[PDB]
Amino acid sequence: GPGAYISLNYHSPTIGMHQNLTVILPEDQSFFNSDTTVKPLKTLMLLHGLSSDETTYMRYTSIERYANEHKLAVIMPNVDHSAYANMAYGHSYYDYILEVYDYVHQIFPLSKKRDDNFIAGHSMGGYGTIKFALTQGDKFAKAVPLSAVFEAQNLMDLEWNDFSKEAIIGNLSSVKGTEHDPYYLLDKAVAEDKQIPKLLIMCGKQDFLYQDNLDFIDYLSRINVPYQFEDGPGDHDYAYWDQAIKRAITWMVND
Amino acid sequence: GPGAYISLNYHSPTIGMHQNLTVILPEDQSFFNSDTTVKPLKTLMLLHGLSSDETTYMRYTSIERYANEHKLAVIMPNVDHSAYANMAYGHSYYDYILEVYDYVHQIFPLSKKRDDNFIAGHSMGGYGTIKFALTQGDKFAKAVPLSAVFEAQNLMDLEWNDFSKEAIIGNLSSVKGTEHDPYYLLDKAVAEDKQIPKLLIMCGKQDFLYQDNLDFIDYLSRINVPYQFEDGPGDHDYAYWDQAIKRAITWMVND
Ligand SMILES: *[C@H](O)CCCCCC
Ligand SMILES: *[C@H](O)CCCCCC
Repeated sequence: GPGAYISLNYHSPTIGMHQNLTVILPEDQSFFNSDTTVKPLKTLMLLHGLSSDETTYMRYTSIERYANEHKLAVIMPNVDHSAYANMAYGHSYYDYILEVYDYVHQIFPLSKKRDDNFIAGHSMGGYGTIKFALTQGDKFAKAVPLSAVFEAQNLMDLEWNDFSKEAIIGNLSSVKGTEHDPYYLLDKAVAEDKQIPKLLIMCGKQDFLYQDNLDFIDYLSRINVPYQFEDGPGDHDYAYWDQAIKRAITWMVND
Repeated sequence: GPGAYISLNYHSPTIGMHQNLTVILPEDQSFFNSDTTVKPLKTLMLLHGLSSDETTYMRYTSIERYANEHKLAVIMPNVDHSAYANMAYGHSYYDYILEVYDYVHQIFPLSKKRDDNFIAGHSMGGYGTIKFALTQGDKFAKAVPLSAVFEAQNLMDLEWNDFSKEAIIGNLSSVKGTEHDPYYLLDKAVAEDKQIPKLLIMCGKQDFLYQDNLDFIDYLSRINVPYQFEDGPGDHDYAYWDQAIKRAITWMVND
């Protein structure tokens, strides 16, 4: 039924500034009883897309209703225009996510088991999710990119309002074959026999990264990595991602 | 040293509604290392006065600055116009404070030791502080009423904007000898051999309640209860309580 909506602001030693962070914490009966041990909750790291921040998932979906139904803690950080990268000219936003994961597991009643921790996100956050799935596999059991960018050149060459490509990648004019390419990180993951989280890849059929998503899931089957692809009517809007994260949260908590 | 500013909104099972709550959580090095076990922080329960709520101590003082220098967590809840009582016609806001206490000790890295937990507050919060000090002495080692109300008839018969006495005490025609009388709770604490927390009572000398404060500390001395009383130039405003809460926070965490 109920839960806590928590808004944090702390000085980050990683990115060197105060930063906002919002956390959904569903209510457990352990939390109100002083004589019982706390039961740790499953936790979702939820990554916003470009132009969004730590507030927009709460504002534009009804995710806390979905999270309280399945008693899932949700962590929503803010990474600005970074594409979740340790930026060449800017903040160390790849490392910031591992700091956010470490902090809220130390301070909130969250379970540190691999089988209890998930990660998801949309657009840039979906591209962020597939980066951490392929590079931080022992931290997360399942990963759900929604309408992700899988060929990062489409995100880097995107002409978005005040978006700075050179701030992330520096003087490089291609991201193919580097730590920004999910195809390279996928190749390195199968090469080193690294744990890949359980993949649920969601994208609306009328999205523009739909064909971007079709290329990625086909590449996954050619290298024998299991996934689950759910399509259907949808565009690149919070109307899709509201319904998508509702089915996504139900998918991750039941196994 | 830096810290986290945390604002919670959860459905409270005690008062039967969603309620806002603010938390200062100073940063320890423990919080960012997952190979470290978390060292729990000292905790202060900070109670606002009449017409205020959970936001006003941050807005009108610099308490998070003072709390972070002394690594002290600060818990600031909202109790409306209740005078921290289980109201006859209203919410059970006495029990709510025990619920807030139980909730943040379970979900935040706070020390559950008696010598690490203090309680404080101004005006009506000073009335709440001395009510919980004399009836929950096992939960607090130090209690700091600032500019407080000790003669409960002065608060019940107060003509403040929209304040309702009968919502608190109902048809009662005097507070003496009841659970609303802090002098009565002091007698019952002495008689039942209940541990009285260490008291620091502060009131400015131009306050209306200065003579009210002298009557309680005079009575306190007459039944052989130790206290420390600090006075000086001060009035009934957040300018005095900003400077006083800095003095109180330094007093409570040392020795
Ligand atoms: C990503 O957050 C949304 C912008 C669309 C990117 C298409 C490459
Ligand atoms: C206390 O919260 C502020 C009002 C002054 C009360 C004096 C009886």
